[PDB]
Amino acid sequence: ARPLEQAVAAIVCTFQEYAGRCGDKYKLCQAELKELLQKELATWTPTEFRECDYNKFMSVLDTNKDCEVDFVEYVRSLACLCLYCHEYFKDCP
Amino acid sequence: ARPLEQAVAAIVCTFQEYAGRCGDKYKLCQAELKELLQKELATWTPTEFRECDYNKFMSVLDTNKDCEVDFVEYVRSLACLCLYCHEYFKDCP
Repeated sequence: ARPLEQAVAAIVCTFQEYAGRCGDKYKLCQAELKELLQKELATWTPTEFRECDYNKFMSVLDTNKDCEVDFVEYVRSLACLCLYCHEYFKDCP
Repeated sequence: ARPLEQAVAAIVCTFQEYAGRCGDKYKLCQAELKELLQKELATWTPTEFRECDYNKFMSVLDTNKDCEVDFVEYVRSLACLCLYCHEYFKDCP
């Protein structure tokens, strides 16, 4: 019915797929977040200008693989990827 | 298409729909954010022990109707709604 309801339900579903693997079901570690972004958003690539920002963002996740990531931070990461890879934000400050 | 890519692209779609109405295409005011949430996620309701949190969240948007939020802030609001209305987080601290 409503597109946004299914979309948000889907981002929770993906979080559950990775966070539910083992341990604390409400958390991911940075390694898992990196894996999730690489596998679940595999076709998303940086726009002509946010290439640097993107490369860094993804690289940074590797510096502390065990670091905890909660749901809000996971969703924020998705948002950042939109700013880096979605054409709508190409001109966004 | 990958489920998460479709989901995130839809989240951007909705934002663009509301933010593109008039003014700064990269911003919404909290009044419009509340409008978006009540219309796009109309069937989403707080879980058993998050009614108070949810009520405060919704009341805060009214108190700050004219404040603006960018895309990241908008996505953050969606994350918060998951914490309040999605069963997966029912017992999340």
